[PDB]
Amino acid sequence: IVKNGEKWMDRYEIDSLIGKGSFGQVVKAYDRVEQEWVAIKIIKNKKAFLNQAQIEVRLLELMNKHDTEMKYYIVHLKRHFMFRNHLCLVFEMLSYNLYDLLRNTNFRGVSLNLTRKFAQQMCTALLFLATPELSIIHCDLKPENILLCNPKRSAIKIVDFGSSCQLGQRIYQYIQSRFYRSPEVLLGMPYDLAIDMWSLGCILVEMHTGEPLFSGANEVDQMNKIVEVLGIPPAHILDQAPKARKFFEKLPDGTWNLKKTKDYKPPGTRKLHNILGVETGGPGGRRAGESGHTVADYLKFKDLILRMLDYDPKTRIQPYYALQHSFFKK
Ligand SMILES: c1cc(-c2ccc3occc3c2)cc(N2CCNCC2)n1
Ligand SMILES: [Cl-]
Ligand SMILES: [Cl-]
Repeated sequence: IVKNGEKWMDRYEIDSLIGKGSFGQVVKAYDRVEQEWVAIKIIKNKKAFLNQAQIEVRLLELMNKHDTEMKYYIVHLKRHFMFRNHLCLVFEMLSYNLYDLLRNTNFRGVSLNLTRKFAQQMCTALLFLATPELSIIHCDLKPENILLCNPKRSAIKIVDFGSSCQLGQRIYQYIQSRFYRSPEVLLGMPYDLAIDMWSLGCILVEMHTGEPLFSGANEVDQMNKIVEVLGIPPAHILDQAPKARKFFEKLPDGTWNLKKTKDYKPPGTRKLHNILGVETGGPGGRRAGESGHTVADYLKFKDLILRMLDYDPKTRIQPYYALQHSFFKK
């Protein structure tokens, strides 16, 4: 749509394409007023993309009018305007995403110490979105949506509030990227902020092993891969779940098992203990003898992840309590 050297509103000089999406495109631009580079998210001129981006602008503006040390893990929206019938969101410039970070390790993962630093910023971000007056569900947490502030540094910010909604402003049943999709969403149940904590648990394991924890090819495969690690979801959850029978079957004695198709490891036998290599020098034993990667370090990480991957969104660890976990104690 947009040429390099193009000048908008005697303010912005467009340089280059940063990214393309369902929603439109993101470009690098020079702001002559502030005298800084910015990222401009240009929404497509179609009602559907416009209406959803208006919700994104509303939630970012809501976050901005809250001044607390907790808010500075979210990309800053500087302002927005309409141009040639496109909603345009101006953000601060950030660096490359955590998926690019994994790609750069040849998908062998970053250290437990860098994983910790990412976890602690992300838990702080989730604590900020849980502030009662905000109550924002991100709904699309994944490595691609977490950007470094600076290519030299390990500071991060969350981007893409394109799917985000406040608690009790739910639009879509089908949300989150499949690998990072919570059991409650797979099961068609009303969702709350706990779905972001599920995504986070998936993301932290992937950041350390280099590979997605649950890489389903579709929803049925997704649930099967979760069940391989965590077992059959509790009956009290399956009993209240509209889509339980997409994946499971109830029995005379009030018990649930998998529906099987044509030929997974038996439920709960692919142990997070072995995926992390807690007692076998980390993922593929590639951390054998490295400092900050002792069995004790690994066990604390395992405990925190299993609390983030509670099937029950009610008892799943919440951001404040995740920040108090031993994994973050020096
Ligand atoms: C909002 C803002 C940004 C964003 C902000 C600042 C940035 O500095 C460099 C790249 C970049 C992207 C990216 C997106 N994205 C939405 C579409 N999925 C991909 C990410 N949304
Ligand atoms: Cl990925
Ligand atoms: Cl989504």
